[PDB]
Amino acid sequence: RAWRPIAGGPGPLVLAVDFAATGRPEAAFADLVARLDPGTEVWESLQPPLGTETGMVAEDYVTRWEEEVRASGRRIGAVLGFSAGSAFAGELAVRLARSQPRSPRLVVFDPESPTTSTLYYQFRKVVESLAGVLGEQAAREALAEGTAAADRIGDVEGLGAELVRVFTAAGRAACAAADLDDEFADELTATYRSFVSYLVAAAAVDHVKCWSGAVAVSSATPTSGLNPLDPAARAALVERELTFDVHHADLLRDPGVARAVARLLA
Repeated sequence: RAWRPIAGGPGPLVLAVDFAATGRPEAAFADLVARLDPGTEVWESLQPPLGTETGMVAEDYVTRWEEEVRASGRRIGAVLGFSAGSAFAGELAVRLARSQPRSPRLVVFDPESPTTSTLYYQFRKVVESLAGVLGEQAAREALAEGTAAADRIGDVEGLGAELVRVFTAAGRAACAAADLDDEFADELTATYRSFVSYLVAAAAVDHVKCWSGAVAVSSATPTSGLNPLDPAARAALVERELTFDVHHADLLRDPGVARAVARLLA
């Protein structure tokens, strides 16, 4: 499928868009739905089966998600997104405002439209998290290659492509050194490739159009979501911005967030 249920119901449905990654440091929609009222059904977005995202553009991702919703016959009461997922949530919400008699609520959490900086920051955190297993020297080399890449390549799709080349090459080499089992290596490199594919596709969404009716929920992490933008730019971009003094990685597990979300969905 393209959607998985993460909370049950009888009723209008809530959609939630994010990139699934078990063991990631950031709280997930599952943490948020644990902290909501139990009636309302919530579905979380699934990525294409690994590798099959190659050759898909943003339109292909959105249509895949949209058509499963159309086929269900269900009405959508709200669309949620986290981080880059906020771009796809905004496009789905705008399409559902057109396809439904009543528009869904759109709530976006640290919304991001990925740039060359966010592709590079992410690559760094990935490589740093694997240093213990790739080994510190292999990790150094990957970081320097990705750094070179970000210094040379100015567009988002091109940088994404090369970072996936660098990472794939680093995983293949760690495998050949026997520092990684060769199924662990394949899964690692396929998953990073799926992630960058998702990010680059999310960047393609017209987020200025799609976030004009969004309520944003913002952490305190300066580099996350709307925080790098100046005040006037944040106010121009979204309909309303709630702030929370919590780390980006804790946003979806915060009880104050959950309480505010329940009121926004009431």
